[PDB]
Amino acid sequence: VSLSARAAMLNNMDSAPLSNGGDVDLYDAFYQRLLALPESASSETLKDSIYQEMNAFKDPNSGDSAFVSFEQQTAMLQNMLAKVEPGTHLYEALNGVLVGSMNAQSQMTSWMQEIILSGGENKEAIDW
Repeated sequence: VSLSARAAMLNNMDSAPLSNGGDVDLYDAFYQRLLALPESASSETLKDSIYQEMNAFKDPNSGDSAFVSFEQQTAMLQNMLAKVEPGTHLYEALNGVLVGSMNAQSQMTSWMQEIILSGGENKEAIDW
């Protein structure tokens, strides 16, 4: 019932996997979610369909939504407007959701404590 040595080793651990790589994929896919429907030139239905797709794409790279709240929103919207043709109602719907989404985000309560300081800058005596 005796025994002796043999080859018994294949150890390996040099692996370095990853899963990120789809910022392109978000924009182009989303941008195609715009272009699926704007031919109708609808005023309200277009902006609210935009709001839906903006809220529901749900970004692969992170998860929470296609955009963050402000920084990503403002770049995504500025980028969205840079890509579309000014002439279309689509351009106007992106502007309208940018404006409405920004007004919701704005937190003007905090700013009201500073807007109250204003009143004018007339050269009545300073004469700059």
